[PDB]
Order: sequence, then C-alpha cells, then structure tokens
Amino acid sequence: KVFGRCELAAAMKRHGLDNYRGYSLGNWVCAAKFESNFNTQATNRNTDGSTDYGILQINSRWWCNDGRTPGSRNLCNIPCSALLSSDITASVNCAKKIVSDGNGMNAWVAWRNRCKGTDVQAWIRGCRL
Ligand SMILES: [Cl-]
Ligand code: NA
Ligand code: NA
Repeated sequence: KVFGRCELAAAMKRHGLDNYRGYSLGNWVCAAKFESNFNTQATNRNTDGSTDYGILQINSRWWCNDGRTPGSRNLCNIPCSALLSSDITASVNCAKKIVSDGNGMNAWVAWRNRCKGTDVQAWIRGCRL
C-alpha cells in the first residue's frame, strides 16, 4: 500500500506515535517519506547482507527475522515480511521498541539526515487529525 501523507499521519496517530518518546507526529511522517516514500512494500538490501523492510525500513540484522541474515537478532520477534503489510501495526510496534533503545530516532539514517532540525510540522499541515 502507498499511503497518502495525511492518511499515514492519521494511522500513526491512532497507533500512538504522536509524541511517542517525545517525537512529534511530523517526525514520524517525515521519516516514512524519506525511508520508503510511504510504500509499505519497500525493501532495500544493505552491504552487510541485511535487508530493510517496510514503511520505516526496519533492519533484519537486529529487529526482524527474514531467514537470510546470519547471526541476526530478532528483537521485535516478528518475521520481516510482517512489516510489509498494508496494516502498519507491526511496523509501529517495532518502531516503538527501536526508538526506546537509547539513540532515539537517530536510528533512522534518513530521519537524521533529512528530517532532524527541519520544520517537521509541515508534514502534517492541512491534515484532519
Ligand atoms: Cl540519508
Ligand atoms: Na520491495
Ligand atoms: Na537480508
């Protein structure tokens, strides 16, 4: 599924991401835009052999099991394919564990490089939330 911007903002809010660990909703929408272009089916392979999955590009070396990342942890205890669903619940629940692990949203490279320090509220402007 490819979300609209406000559609995704509304889904993220319903799932408790607004101000989760202090990160306003616009931060999450901005991260999703640049990680996946709002596409739940996005995948990208990394140089170390791990793969990133879904709207928030969650990595198989630490967070989910894709059966082909040796020595990987499965800290969200989910198959990585569950992160590609049109229902974002599994991605959101895993993202909550990631953002609580110490480094906050800096875990998402695109957030650090393209959202951090910008006016992220623009990502939810105009939306009926
Ligand atoms: Cl980047
Ligand atoms: Na893909
Ligand atoms: Na992989």
